[PDB]
Amino acid sequence: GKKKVCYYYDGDIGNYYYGQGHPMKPHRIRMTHNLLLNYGLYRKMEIYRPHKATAEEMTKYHSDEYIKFLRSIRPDNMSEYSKQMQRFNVGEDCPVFDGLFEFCQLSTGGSVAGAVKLNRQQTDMAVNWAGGLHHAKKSEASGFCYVNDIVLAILELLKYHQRVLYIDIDIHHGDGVEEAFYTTDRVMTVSFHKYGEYFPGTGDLRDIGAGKGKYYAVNFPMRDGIDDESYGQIFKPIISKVMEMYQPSAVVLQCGADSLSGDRLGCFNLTVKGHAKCVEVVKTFNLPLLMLGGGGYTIRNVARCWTYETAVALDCEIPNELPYNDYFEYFGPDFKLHISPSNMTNQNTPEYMEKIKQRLFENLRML
Ligand SMILES: CCC(O)(O)CCCCC[C@H](NC(=O)C1CN(C)C1)c1ncc(-c2cc3ccccc3nc2OC)[nH]1
Ligand SMILES: [Ca+2]
Ligand SMILES: [Ca+2]
Ligand SMILES: [Zn+2]
Repeated sequence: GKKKVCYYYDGDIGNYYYGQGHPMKPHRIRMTHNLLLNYGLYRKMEIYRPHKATAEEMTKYHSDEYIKFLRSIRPDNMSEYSKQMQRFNVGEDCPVFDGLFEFCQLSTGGSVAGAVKLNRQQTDMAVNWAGGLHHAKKSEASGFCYVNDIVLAILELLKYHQRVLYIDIDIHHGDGVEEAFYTTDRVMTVSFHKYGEYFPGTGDLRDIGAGKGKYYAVNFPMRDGIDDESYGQIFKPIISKVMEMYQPSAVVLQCGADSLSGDRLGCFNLTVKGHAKCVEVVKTFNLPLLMLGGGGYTIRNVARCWTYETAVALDCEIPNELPYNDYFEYFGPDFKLHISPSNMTNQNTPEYMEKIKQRLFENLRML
C-alpha cells in the first residue's frame, strides 16, 4: 500500500556554489524543495534536517588522508596545497569552494541518516536529493563528487541487510559505487548510462565484478537519444530479473536527473514521467528504499523531476499546472510540471536494447 516517507533537506544547501560556469548547482536542491512545499507534499511526509556527517562517519569508506585534506582545503590556502589537490583530483571538475567540507557533510548526512531510519524500520522510504554523488572514490574526488554518500549509506544498510541492491539511472556510470563493492556479493550494483566518448569512460557491459563479486555488477551501456519507450521496455525486465535472482532486502536508487531530455550535459531524451517510471517500478517490490539525487544540469527540469518523484514515493497525484513558488519564472514559458521529449534521433535501436538485455540476462543466470 502507501508508504511512510522521510525526506532530508538542509535549508543552507542551496547556498553552496561551485563557481562561475560550473554546471553543478546546489541551488537546484532548494528549487526542488520550494516546489514540493508549494504542492503541499510536506503534509504527507516527515521532513528532517540532516546532521553534518563527521570524519568518523566518512572514514568508514574514505581514507583518513583524503578526509583530512577535504576538512583543511579552502580557497584562501589553495596555493599551499597545490600538490595535495592534484593527488586527490581537486581542481576543475571538483573545485575548492567556500564551505566545501560542510556541503559534503550535509549531502552525506542525509544519506546516512536515511539509511539509519530504514535500518530501524521507522520508514519505508528515505529521500535525500542532495545525495547520490556516485563518482567519489576512497581517496579521490571525481566528477563533481567529493564524498561518496551512497557507499557510506550502503555500508550503514549492510549492518542489518545481508544483500543490498544499488540502481543508478543518472546518465553517467555509477563508477565509484561499483568500484567500492566490485569484489563483494553483498551489494549488487546496476547502472544504466550513456557509454562511448563519455565521462567517466567505465561501465562496459563486460564489467561484471571480480572474485566473490563476479556477476554482482551489472552495466547497461546506452547511446544518445534514448526515449521513455526504449528505457521503460528494458528497465522493468532487468530490475525484475535482478530482484528474482538477487533477492535483496534493501534498495538504494540514485535518481540523477541528467538522463532527462534537454539536460545541459546529458544526451538522453527521457521525460519526467519516463524517469519516474523507474521509481514506480522499484517501489512495487515493497523493500526498504533509499532514494538519492545525483546529476541534473537543466535545473528547472531537475526541480520538476525530483518533485514528481517525491510525489510518486508518496502515491500522491499532483497537478500538471505548477503552483506559484519562489522560482516560478524558471519554469516558463509553459509553467507545467511535465516535459516534452525533443525530436533528437534515438541511436538505441530496439534490436540493440533487446540484445544488451539478453546479454545481461545470461549473466544474471550465473547467480
Ligand atoms: C553528480 C553525478 C554526475 O554523474 O552527474 C557528475 C557528472 C560529472 C561529469 C564530469 C565531466 N568531466 C570530464 O569530462 C573531465 C575531463 N576529464 C579529465 C574528466 C564533465 N562534463 C562536463 C564538465 C564541465 C566541468 C566544468 C568545470 C568548471 C567549469 C565549467 C565546466 N563545464 C563543464 O561542462 C560544461 N565536466
Ligand atoms: Ca547510471
Ligand atoms: Ca558487487
Ligand atoms: Zn550524471
